Amino acid sequence: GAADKIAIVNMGSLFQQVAQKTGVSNTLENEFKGRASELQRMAQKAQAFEQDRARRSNEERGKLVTRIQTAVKSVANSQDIDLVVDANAVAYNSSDVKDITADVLKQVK
Amino acid sequence: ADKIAIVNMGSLFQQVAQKTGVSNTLENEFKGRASELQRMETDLQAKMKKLQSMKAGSDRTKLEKDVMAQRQTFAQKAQAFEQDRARRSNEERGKLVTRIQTAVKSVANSQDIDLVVDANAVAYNSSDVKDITADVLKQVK
Amino acid sequence: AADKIAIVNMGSLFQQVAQKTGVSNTLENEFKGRASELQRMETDLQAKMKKLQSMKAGSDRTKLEKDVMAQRQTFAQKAQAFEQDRARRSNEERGKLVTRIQTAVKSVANSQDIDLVVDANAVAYNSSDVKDITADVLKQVK
Repeated sequence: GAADKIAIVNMGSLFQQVAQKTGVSNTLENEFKGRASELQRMAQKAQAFEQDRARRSNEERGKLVTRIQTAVKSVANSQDIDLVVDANAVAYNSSDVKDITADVLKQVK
Repeated sequence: ADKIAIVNMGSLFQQVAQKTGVSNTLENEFKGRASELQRMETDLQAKMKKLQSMKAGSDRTKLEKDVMAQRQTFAQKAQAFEQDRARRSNEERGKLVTRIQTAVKSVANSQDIDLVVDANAVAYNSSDVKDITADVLKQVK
Repeated sequence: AADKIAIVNMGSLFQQVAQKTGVSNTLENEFKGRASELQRMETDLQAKMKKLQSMKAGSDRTKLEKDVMAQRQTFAQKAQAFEQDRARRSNEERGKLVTRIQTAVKSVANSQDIDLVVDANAVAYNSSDVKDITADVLKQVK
């Protein structure tokens, strides 16, 4: 079968851990505070910057997600896994359905 | 090969909320501040009705000061409330999502299911993939 | 005995079947009128709340206070009813698209002996021999 061996991965948990360890949200604070700082002082320009933090946080969102997907794929191919279901979509899994979360995290680049 | 089922975890969260009394626990617990608030709101209603029929005077100018004092009493009260019910709502939610999970596991070991996927994540399931929702509600404790 | 699994990208089908159907221009259209009235109602309302802060107290001030209190309650009841009209109409057209797409998902599945179609959303990885049926499903949507 094309889907013989299945696995689950905890995307939300990898997102969180990889964010913490890269600092992205610190970085995104630093990116912006000066422009908040010099505004809580000071306004259609609080909407030109509200739509900058969106576009950027999202952008940082995506880069982390694509780095984690790469990782899922390397671990799934390296262990001959055919499908990696997202954990948040799974209410139960047997041992025949391994959780690869920690293996995946270890490969994130 | 892996045997697979689905569970509707939205159509089940409300069924187990009723079944377990939690839905009504939360009800009983909040009805006091919810009566405090209704009372407070029609008191207002009727004061503002009064203000639509009062002449330029200082009686009216005053009922205006008191009704703009009541309007902030009913707003520190209405989101001390909305926040405390969303936050007990979360706890009651989190606590019984695990009742449900526990029931899902028992049902999956009963029926030899290796993977139970959430319904909202599936677009189609054949008759080889069982919807175990009703079986799960039966097992919830 | 192994169940045959495929994946379908619902968010893509939805946003493609939504375009082709014009539901979104149809909802903007259905509501831009009332949106505009409510906007104009708001800024004319602002103009009054401005001139009230401006006046010396007496006959005209209370007349203005009573005009505003009454417009505020008409506005609030109208914004409310526009929200529940938007929410519900969006809700319905959402459903209509869902149903039409699911019927397509069902026929392609039956036609290819598929047992479980997972939404791509929920899949972090799949081998290339587990089929993405988004395109076949799109072609069959009526």
